[PDB]
Amino acid sequence: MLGQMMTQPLLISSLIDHAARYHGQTEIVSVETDGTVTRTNWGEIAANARRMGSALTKLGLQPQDRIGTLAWNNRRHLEIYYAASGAGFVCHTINPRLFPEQLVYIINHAQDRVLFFDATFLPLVAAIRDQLTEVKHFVLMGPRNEDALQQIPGLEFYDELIETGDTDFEWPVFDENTASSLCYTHPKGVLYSHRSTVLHSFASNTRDVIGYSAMDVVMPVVPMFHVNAWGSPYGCAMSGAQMVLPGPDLHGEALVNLIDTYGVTLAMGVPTIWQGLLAHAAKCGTKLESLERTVIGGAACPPSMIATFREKYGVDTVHAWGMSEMSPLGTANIPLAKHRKLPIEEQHKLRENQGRPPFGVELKIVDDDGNDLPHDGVTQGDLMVRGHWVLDSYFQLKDQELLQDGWFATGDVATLDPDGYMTIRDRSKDIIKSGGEWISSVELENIAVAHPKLATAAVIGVPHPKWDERPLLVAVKAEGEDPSEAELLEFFDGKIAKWQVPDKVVFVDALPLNATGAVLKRKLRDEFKDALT
Amino acid sequence: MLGQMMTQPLLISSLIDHAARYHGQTEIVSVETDGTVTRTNWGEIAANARRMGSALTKLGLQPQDRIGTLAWNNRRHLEIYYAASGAGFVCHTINPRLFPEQLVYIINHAQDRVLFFDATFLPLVAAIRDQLTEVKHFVLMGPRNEDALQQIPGLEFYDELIETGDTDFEWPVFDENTASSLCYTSGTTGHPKGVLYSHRSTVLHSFASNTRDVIGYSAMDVVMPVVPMFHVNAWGSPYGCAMSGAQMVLPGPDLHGEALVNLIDTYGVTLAMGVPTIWQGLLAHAAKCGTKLESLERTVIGGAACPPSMIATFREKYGVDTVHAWGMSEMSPLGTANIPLAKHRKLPIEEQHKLRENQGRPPFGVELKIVDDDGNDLPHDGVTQGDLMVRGHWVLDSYFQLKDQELLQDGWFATGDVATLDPDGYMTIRDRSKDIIKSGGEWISSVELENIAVAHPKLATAAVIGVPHPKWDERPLLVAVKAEGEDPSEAELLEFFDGKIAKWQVPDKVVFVDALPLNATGAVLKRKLRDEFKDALT
Ligand SMILES: Nc1ncnc2c1ncn2[C@@H]1O[C@H](COP(=O)(O)O)[C@@H](O)[C@H]1O
Repeated sequence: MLGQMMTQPLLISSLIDHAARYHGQTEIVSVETDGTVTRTNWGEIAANARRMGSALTKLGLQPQDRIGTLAWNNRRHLEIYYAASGAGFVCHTINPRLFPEQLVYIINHAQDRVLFFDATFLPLVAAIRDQLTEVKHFVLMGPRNEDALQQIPGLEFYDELIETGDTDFEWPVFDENTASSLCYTHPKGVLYSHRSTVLHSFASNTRDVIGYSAMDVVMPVVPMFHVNAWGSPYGCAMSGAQMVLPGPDLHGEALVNLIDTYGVTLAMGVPTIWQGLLAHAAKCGTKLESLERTVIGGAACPPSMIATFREKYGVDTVHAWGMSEMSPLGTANIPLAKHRKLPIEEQHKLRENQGRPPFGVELKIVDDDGNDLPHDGVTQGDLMVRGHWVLDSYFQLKDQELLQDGWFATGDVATLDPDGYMTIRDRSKDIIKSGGEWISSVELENIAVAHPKLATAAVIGVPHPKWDERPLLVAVKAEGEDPSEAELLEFFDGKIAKWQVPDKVVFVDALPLNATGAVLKRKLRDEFKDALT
Repeated sequence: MLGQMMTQPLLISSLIDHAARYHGQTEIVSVETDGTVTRTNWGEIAANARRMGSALTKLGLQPQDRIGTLAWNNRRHLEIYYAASGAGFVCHTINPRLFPEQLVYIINHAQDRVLFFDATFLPLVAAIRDQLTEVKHFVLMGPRNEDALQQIPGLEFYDELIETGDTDFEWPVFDENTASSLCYTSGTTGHPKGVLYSHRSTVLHSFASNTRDVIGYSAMDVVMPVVPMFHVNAWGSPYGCAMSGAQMVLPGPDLHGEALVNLIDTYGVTLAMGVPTIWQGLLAHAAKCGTKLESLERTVIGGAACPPSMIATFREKYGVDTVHAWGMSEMSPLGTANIPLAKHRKLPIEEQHKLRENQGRPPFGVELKIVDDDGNDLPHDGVTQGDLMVRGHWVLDSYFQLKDQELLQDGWFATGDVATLDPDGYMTIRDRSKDIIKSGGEWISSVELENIAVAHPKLATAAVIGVPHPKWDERPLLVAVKAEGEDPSEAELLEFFDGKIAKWQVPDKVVFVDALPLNATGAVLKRKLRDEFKDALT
């Protein structure tokens, strides 16, 4: 027996419709590539999103055709977010800082039919254009420009295209599991749905995760070009938050000036960009008066950075962790009631880890055989996740058997405590599990390659009858040199604990490579099965 | 082309499973009928709920059979919420303040197969038991009691039945649109009707309730729902608090003001929720004893219009923020919540306060509009009033055992409330259309008049109703309860209206009573007051 409630699909277009209906005049600020500042609002963004969705539809594209972007955080990237998905196409955010052959691989693999790009990337797109055989439309996110058209015949222009859209366009309806958007980690594509997008927004919009309010002025410096700017374009629409979109000017002085000029209350960024922001802030003496809180994810937030925001500015720092495969958010560091009964300096220390998971995601750690390990906060194992916005399989790789008993392995080794707080410790593929302590193979490689007589080297875990696993140095002699095993091993002395030094050295002509370039440490392990027995 | 994400149903059992995994030791305080207090936590509630779901499945119940309850807010009621819905049955909370004859109708219409009930209602259940012929199991929410077994032969006992449950029971997996729970709502006209929620609608409502500008239950909070778990599932809080791992104080049978003040001060409540009448006795007792209610941060006040003077007392005297909220049994309940917008910060302080007085604005997932008598759209200009319509992910489509009818108008549900809507989406209740007063050819808000009167320091509370008059059809009558030490005159009460409302709308007469009649959910029984005073002006 079914309930008797109204049932509507969870569609991304409903998010932008709500913001225009109940927060239409709420301000959005957009830093453009030409140095102007657009002052728009949820209502104009919605009408342009509808118009561009009609315009895209009139090009004859098929449902769920991919629409690529190479774009900063600005109003036109935000209109594309909702135009593409709302009209039934797939919004494919591309990282414009990748190498040219990486972009050619990604754009051709996703089969983008349209490529929107900001003017910063004109020369990059013009350079790779010849290799983009499946793109039917290149669209500069600005007005007609005679120089640009010279660089890319026959470029089209956003500000003309959008005028082809009907003013009365209606969003189509479809299954909420319809593919909505795409993001690549050879890089692998994660294909989101409307359902997963909206549930992730819901979760991220709860008070104890991030939680956007109508009273906030939110500045996402995390890029809309990768993992959905942590869901902020969607969460801010559900709540009618004001937004400051920083465009291409991300150096400390510009970001500080945004915060003080528009009164940013909530800022979202990664550690390296914040280091620049805090540097300019210390110099000019600003109090960052409106700032209340900051979300820092994508790389481990440094404890001293948290302390600076707290002690200098009275700003709470939310360390958050995630990945393209989790839409991205998996965990966020927000305290529990009992923590207030601890000494204050221990309360501070509790904020350093990657955080606790919200409803809709589940975490666990497993041993090398895949069996559960205790969540005691000290035992380490391979981190596994599942939930409403965790992927099931990678794009165009459905036949590939990714999940392990319904769980996605993240690649990290981690600890989990009884409350679910997660600490990233290492990467599963990098660990050599020797008896008394685990060894990082990349740390030993970095020592080995610095030797004047080695072209390159690899370090692999190999079996040992007494220690389980021990490191073996697979070295390639540098041109014209004959170093001995003895001296190469002696080069580690004083650079690492002596019990971590590889047990033996083997020489080879070259290392087994991937078309990707990197080493296939798998055949190394097979070929040197009995090196230490 | 579909996405390639994990696709799981949204389940009520996922809420308790998340609380148990990641908030297992977070404490829940439970005031019991036996006169003691239980200190428990989400982990225990969850393990008990698992065992009870197993025990109920072992009885042979079929999927979506109705499980009935007649119970206070306490740990066993919370365990039942998750035990029944998690196991795939319909959790049917029943209001024990209804007449015995109404309970017979409701329980037989819903065909409950199990009736859980608290000890307070043992005589009630025993008096009507022979008319509950489809209930197969009567379960005292307690341990074996011989006296009770005498009153109800074949009575069973919650603390024995739970021991029949398997320790390793796994919740069934099923479509998220499966029916989950059932609440009956009456008034006018005729027999009460059933609202049949789903797991999907419940989880979606929970997400929305947990955003910052609605309620937003936090792991730091100590939540006390005075609203009953049989009144639209205590406004969702048992689901929203599980999602967030909030601490809870569950008040049991004692809901008078002195009991509530003591709960807040003893267990450090930070967020409390109930209808206006519940807060009158709380504020009254608190003023007498001198407490500062130090731990209290916020309240959620809804179910009837919150008096503007109640908001200002919480703000001025305790530094407590009142969130005025509106909703319905048919809306799971939440419709609107009053939290500011960014542009309100720059207004003068007194106009900021005034904007907190209306019923609030809607979160994502629900939509509001007003229509005229012919059913066509009216402007959302904040002045034009009309019939309020709603729709969304947690709005009813049709009533239980009544899916035949064309209830909706153009896909919208008619609330029965008369309201204005402003361009920012703030809703203001004018009246229930069954209560609105028509005098001399123009409508009068009884809600507006009575909450003007409530503000006078010499009245503890008041209500306004329409009564016949030979010239004007209806005229407003003020029914007033004098404050504890006070003796206001009739004339000084009607003068308090001067310049707050048009002169022709001021009540013509004041009658005093020692208490207002209240219905089974703490709101004023204005129909009884209209019958009792039908002649006050003739
Ligand atoms: N904040 C409020 N102000 C005025 N009336 C309210 C408010 N909240 C709920 N109501 C009334 O309560 C009705 C729902 O009643 P019930 O289903 O019994 O809880 C609504 O349709 C309104 O008439």
